[PDB]
Amino acid sequence: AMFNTTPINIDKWLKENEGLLKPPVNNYCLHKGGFTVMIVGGPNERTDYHINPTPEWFYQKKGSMLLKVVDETDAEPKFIDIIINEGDSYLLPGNVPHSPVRFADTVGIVVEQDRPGGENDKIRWYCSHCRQVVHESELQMLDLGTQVKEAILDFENDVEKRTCFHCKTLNY
Amino acid sequence: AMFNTTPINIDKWLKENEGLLKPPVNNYCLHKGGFTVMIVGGPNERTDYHINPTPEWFYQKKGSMLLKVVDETDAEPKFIDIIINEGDSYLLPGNVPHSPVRFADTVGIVVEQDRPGGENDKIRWYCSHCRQVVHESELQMLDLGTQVKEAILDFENDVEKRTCFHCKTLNYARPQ
Ligand code: NI
Ligand code: NI
Ligand code: NI
Ligand code: NI
Repeated sequence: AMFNTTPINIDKWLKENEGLLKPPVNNYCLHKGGFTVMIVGGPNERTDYHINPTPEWFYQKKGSMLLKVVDETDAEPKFIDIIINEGDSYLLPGNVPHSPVRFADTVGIVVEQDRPGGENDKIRWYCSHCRQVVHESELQMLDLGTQVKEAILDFENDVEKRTCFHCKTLNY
Repeated sequence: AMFNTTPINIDKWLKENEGLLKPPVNNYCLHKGGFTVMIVGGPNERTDYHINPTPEWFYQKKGSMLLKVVDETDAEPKFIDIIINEGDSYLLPGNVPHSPVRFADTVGIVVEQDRPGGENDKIRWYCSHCRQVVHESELQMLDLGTQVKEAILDFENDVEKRTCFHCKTLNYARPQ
C-alpha cells in the first residue's frame, strides 16, 4: 500500500534509458496511477489519429514536434498542424483527434489521466486523397499501448482496411 | 479552434511575465479544462498540508523545491521531505497529505486534474511541536481555490483552532 517518494531526473533517465524509446510510438511511462506521465522520443512512424475522451498535455523538453489535430466543433472538419517547439507547453482537450509527428533526437513529455467508466479511446485513420475516415478502431479500455500497437500493425497488414471506402485509395 | 491551438513557450512567457510568479500569488495558470497546468515560483510556504483525492504531478524547470508529504500507510505516520531537484519529475498520488515548499528564483510546473464530485479536498495542519493533527477543514467542490485562502484566514484568526489540544503549542498558518 506504500507509494513512491523518489523523483526521477529526466536528463539522467534519458542518459541511461533513451534507447528504450522505440518505434512506432517511442514512449515510456515514467509514472503511472491517476496520471500516466510519458516521455516520448522520435522519429515516430505513424499516420493514425488518437481519440482520447480526456485531455492531454504536451511539453517539448528538447526539439520540436508536430501535433496534427482535427477540429470537429463545426459541421465539417478542420485539419490543423500544431507546431510545438522546444520549451512549448500545450493542453489538448478530450475528444480532439490528434496525430503526433515526432523527429529524431527530440524529447517530449506527455501527461494523460486515467479514463472513467465508459469512455473508450479510438484510433482513426484519414484518407491521404479525400480525407474521409478510412478506418476506425475502438480500443477495449485496457493495456492501451499494446493495443495502439496491434491496431497499427493490423492496419499495416490489412489492405481492405487501408482502402478508403469512399475514393478507394489504398492508404500507403 | 473553439479550443486553443496555440502552445506557450515557457522561456518566453517567463521573460514576459516573471513578476506574475512573485508572492503572494506565486502560481500562474497556463492551461485550464480537464487538467489545470500551473507555473509556479517562490519563495512560498505555508504550514498547511493539502489533501487531493486526485494526483498532482510536479516538474522543476529551474531550481529545486521541497515537497513535504505524510505517509499514512502504517500505524505511525512518516513525515517525508521529497526534494525535487531541477529537471526532476515526480507523481504524487491522491490522498497523500502534502505541503509544497518553494524557494526564491525557482520555476515549477504543476499538473492537476478536475475532481470527480463525490470526494472533497481537505486542508490540514500538524502541530509543529508534536506533529499531531491540530486542525482540518473540508473544502467545497464548486468553489475552487478561493475556499483555500478562506480556510487559511479562518485558521489564522481562530487561536483555539491554532492551539494543539495535546501539547498546547500555539501553531501558525505561515512561518513565524
Ligand atoms: Ni493521445
Ligand atoms: Ni479517400
Ligand atoms: Ni496540492
Ligand atoms: Ni502539539
